[PDB]
Amino acid sequence: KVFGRCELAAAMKRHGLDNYRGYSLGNWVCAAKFESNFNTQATNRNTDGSTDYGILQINSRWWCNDGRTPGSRNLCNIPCSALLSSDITASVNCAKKIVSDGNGMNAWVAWRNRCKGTDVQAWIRGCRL
Ligand SMILES: [Cl-]
Ligand SMILES: [Cl-]
Ligand SMILES: [Cl-]
Ligand SMILES: [Cl-]
Ligand SMILES: [Cl-]
Ligand SMILES: [Cl-]
Ligand SMILES: [Cl-]
Ligand SMILES: [Cl-]
Ligand code: NA
Repeated sequence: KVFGRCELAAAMKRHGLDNYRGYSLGNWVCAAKFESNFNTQATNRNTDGSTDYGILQINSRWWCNDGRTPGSRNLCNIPCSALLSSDITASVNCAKKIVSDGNGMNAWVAWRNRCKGTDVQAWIRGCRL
């Protein structure tokens, strides 16, 4: 599924991501925008052989099992395929663990490079939330 901007903001809020670990909803929408263009089916292979999955491009290196990332962990205890669902629950639950891991949303390099310190409120502006 390709989410609308306000549609995704509303799902993220429903799943308790708005201000999770102090990160406003705008931050999560911004990160999803640049990670996946809001497309739940986004996959991208990394140079190291790991793969990023879903709206927030969660990496098989640590967070999900895809059976093809040697020496990797599955800290969210999910198949990476669960992260491609039109239902964002698994992505949201796993992102909660990732953002709690010590570096906050810096875990998402695109968030650091494209969202951090910007007017992230723009990403939820006009949305009925
Ligand atoms: Cl947009
Ligand atoms: Cl915001
Ligand atoms: Cl596993
Ligand atoms: Cl693996
Ligand atoms: Cl593991
Ligand atoms: Cl699995
Ligand atoms: Cl959903
Ligand atoms: Cl933080
Ligand atoms: Na893995």
